[PDB]
Amino acid sequence: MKYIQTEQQIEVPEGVTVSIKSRIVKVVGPRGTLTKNLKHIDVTFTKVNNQLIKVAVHNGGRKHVAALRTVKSLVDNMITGVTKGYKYKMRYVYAHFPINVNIVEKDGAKFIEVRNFLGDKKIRNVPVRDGVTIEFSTNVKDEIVLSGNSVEDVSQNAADLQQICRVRNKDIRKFLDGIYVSHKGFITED
RNA sequence: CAUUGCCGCGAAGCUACCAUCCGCUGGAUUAUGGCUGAACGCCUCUAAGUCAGAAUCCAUGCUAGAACGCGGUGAUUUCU
Ligand SMILES: [Mg+2]
Ligand SMILES: [Mg+2]
Ligand SMILES: [Mg+2]
Ligand SMILES: [Mg+2]
Ligand SMILES: [Mg+2]
Ligand SMILES: [Mg+2]
Ligand SMILES: [Mg+2]
Ligand SMILES: [Mg+2]
Ligand SMILES: [Mg+2]
Ligand SMILES: [Mg+2]
Ligand SMILES: [Mg+2]
Ligand SMILES: [Mg+2]
Ligand SMILES: [Mg+2]
Ligand SMILES: [Mg+2]
Ligand SMILES: [Mg+2]
Repeated sequence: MKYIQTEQQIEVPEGVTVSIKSRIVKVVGPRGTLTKNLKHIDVTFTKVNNQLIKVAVHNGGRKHVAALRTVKSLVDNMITGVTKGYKYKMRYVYAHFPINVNIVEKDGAKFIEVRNFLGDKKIRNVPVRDGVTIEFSTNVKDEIVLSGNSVEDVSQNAADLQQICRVRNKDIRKFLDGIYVSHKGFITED
């Protein structure tokens, strides 16, 4: 159809500074800073009143309009991550062999290492990405908490830890053993 | 001499899964599973973006070296 003008609102809270040179977005709030290259979308950012940023598509088809709300969600995730952060909580699900998840140093490269997953002799290793903080819960058993500003990094590192512990050659409606995301929320939220 | 007369052993050379030795590790992916995430206020692996991933592919490595692809370097002729 080629809609003439489609436009999304982006609400900036008070402690957040957003600098958008051409389509490279830098979001600087209290937790730190984040940058996203958006030069694959062809949208137009503008600033209204230092708390509101419009993003708009002009003469855009159905898919080009679809990518605009995606752009709004990406910049909102940047703002939410540098204001509140993200916190993904995973649980260890096992039947007989207790999954042993430790965090270890190998040449300064900060690995999560998983032992005894279904009684395996194979040590699994998931590198902690930059920004992601790993800690282990107290008073909640079998809980590993991945935290950070970047929801991309926290979610992908939690997904790496889930995919590294998938069951081979067994009925997986019965062999449920694994590490699973149980909670997605924020670092500092109430 | 017997068209290497025949028989035993026989160095050398050649040779045998009939003897030994040796046969590399990185990147990008397919299927598939995912992440973030709209379209479609929800959802969704997908549309933009993105992670992992096969005896695959491309490298590394191994063979040849364009006789019309190239480089560097040594010497370049008289009592002729
Ligand atoms: Mg599997
Ligand atoms: Mg079976
Ligand atoms: Mg005679
Ligand atoms: Mg005769
Ligand atoms: Mg004789
Ligand atoms: Mg005889
Ligand atoms: Mg031979
Ligand atoms: Mg090699
Ligand atoms: Mg895929
Ligand atoms: Mg996709
Ligand atoms: Mg895509
Ligand atoms: Mg994205
Ligand atoms: Mg990959
Ligand atoms: Mg030649
Ligand atoms: Mg020369």
